[PDB]
Amino acid sequence: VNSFSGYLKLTDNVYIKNADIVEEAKKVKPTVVVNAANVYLKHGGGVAGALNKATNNAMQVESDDYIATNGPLKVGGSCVLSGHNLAKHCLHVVGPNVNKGEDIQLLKSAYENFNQHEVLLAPLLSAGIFGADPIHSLRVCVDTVRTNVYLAVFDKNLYDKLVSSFL
Ligand SMILES: O=C(NC[C@@]1(O)CCN(C(=O)c2cnc3[nH]ccc3c2)C1)c1cccc(C2CC2)n1
Repeated sequence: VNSFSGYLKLTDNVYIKNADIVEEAKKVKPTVVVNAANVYLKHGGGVAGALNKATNNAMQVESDDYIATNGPLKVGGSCVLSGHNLAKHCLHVVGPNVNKGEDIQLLKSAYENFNQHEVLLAPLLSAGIFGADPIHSLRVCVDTVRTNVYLAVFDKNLYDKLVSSFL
């Protein structure tokens, strides 16, 4: 039993809710919140910009030190950093950005990072400003993640479409 509330159950291990991931994280304080990161950990907009803003830019400060030490992530890769005031940990995961020409096949590799964590609060990878089809992202999620994932979808219209079209 966990503290996530109001989710629709899609499969044995995948759950979905129309919610602002920032507000959901502040309420649940999950062990792991997933950020829709880029390889530079520049949290400018989308989910990343919102999460970072909620940390009063502490996420960005920590991220800049991480990059200075380690260099950029790989597309499809991830790193674990602090969750600040939102979660114990933040798993920064880089899905391919279609608006940069990146291989959508890397979306499965990106979701594989979730399997290293027993329970996660997450957005749909590569959705939103990353330019991929969110219906496809949900499909890859369900077919790749085996751990317990609670998906927050900000847009109510998109949420209803994801549920109604789910196979
Ligand atoms: O946001 C979208 N896409 C990006 C993602 O892939 C990564 C973050 N995603 C979220 O839904 C999300 C969740 N909580 C959040 N709190 C603050 C921000 C924020 C975002 C999915 C999105 C929104 C509306 C329509 C479309 C359609 C055209 C493709 N996309």
